[PDB]
Amino acid sequence: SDKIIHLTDESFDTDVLKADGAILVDFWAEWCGPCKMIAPILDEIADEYQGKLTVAKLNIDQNPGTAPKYGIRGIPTLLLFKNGEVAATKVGALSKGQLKEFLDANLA
Repeated sequence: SDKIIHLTDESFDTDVLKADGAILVDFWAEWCGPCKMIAPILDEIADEYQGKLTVAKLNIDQNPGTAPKYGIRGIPTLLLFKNGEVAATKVGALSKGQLKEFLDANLA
């Protein structure tokens, strides 16, 4: 894309775990309606939170190894990582206004 990291199972450690800051990871799948709903909202957030965080997306079908490590069940699941460590968990779709509030509250 532009500002969004397209993660793989192989690239996850470097991209998320070794990253010096906050990474909002989206676990999602193409068949998942709610996941496709939040995709354009993630684009806006990627834009708007430039220099605060990076948005990263892991498709759980193309990359089946990573999500079991984080107990992911329902999708979309959004995980806020701060320097390799999960700080906050959001399961299910949510609006832009809601995502903003989730991020602002957990980024501090």
